[PDB]
Amino acid sequence: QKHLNEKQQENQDLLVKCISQNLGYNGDKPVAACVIYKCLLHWRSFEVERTSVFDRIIQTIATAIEVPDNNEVLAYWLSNSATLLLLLQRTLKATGAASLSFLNRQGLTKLDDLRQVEAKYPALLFKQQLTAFLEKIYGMIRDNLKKEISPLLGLCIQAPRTSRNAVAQQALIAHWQSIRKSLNSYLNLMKANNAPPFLVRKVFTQIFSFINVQLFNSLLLRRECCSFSNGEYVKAGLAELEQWCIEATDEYAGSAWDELRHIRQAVGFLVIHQKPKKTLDEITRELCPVLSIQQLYRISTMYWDDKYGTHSVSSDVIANMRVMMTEDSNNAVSSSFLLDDDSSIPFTVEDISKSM
Repeated sequence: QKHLNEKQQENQDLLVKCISQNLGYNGDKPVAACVIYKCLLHWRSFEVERTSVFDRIIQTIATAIEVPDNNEVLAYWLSNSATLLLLLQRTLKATGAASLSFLNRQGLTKLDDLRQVEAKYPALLFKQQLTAFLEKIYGMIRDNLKKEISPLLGLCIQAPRTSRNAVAQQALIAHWQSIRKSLNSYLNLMKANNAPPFLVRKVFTQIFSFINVQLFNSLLLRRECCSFSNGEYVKAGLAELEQWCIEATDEYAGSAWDELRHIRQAVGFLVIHQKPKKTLDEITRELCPVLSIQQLYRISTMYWDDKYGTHSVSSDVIANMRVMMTEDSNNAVSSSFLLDDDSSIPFTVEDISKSM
């Protein structure tokens, strides 16, 4: 008789209520992912041809993250989704086209050495749906951080206009420190939720990409930002962000510092002494090897200085830049001018599993 459909709904209703609560962590392992996995392994839910269990897990995570100020619940479900997908990745064998007081017997995060099960269609859809939610959650954490440091960069770029004394300049240096605090908040929130360092390395690398774009684009498009004094101010800012990368360490920072290679080199140009004495070859290969000719030309021709009264690169250097741009223009070769950030998903479930 169909008294199994009532016991199965009761069991699913139970799991939903457990994973709706904060189950926190045991050792450095997310508990909800381990509780979910074991129930599905116990019930053999990976081997059933039809079931609601997977849908209800997805609905629970979906209902949890889609609330206002979702940073804590997002960091939580990032760490859990990553661990659950890692287990699913090493468990579910592909089939078809692609070719609650039983948990008291042992520790929740201590799991019997993973054994492969030939997953049925509900289970293969779940891995795909859970993958999509990891990417969505990752995206929301990153984009939430972008939205928080966007207004601070907004004030960093307005520093020339804000300076219509040393106190006023130091008040604008504080904005770089405000960004460093926001970076550390999200770092500590993901460390508290034992987010796999690999995934955290991606977030900050993609965020420093965003910073590099916002600052470098303002040099190209804002005359007032293309000055010696603004070169000094930004160089001060880069020292704050470099310090954050050292404190965070390469384990959590990744190559976030190397994502600023454009703005670093551009600022390196703006502050260099005796620009008129420099050759085009020095500028393009010793100072700004990552910058395009079209970028250098804009910076070189828009450069001004009402502080030290220093001049730009020589007219002979600006002449050699203009010919190179018509050379490239004649070949219909699209050259880099404005930068764009990395808003892509920079990982696959295999990459996540390959590490840790």
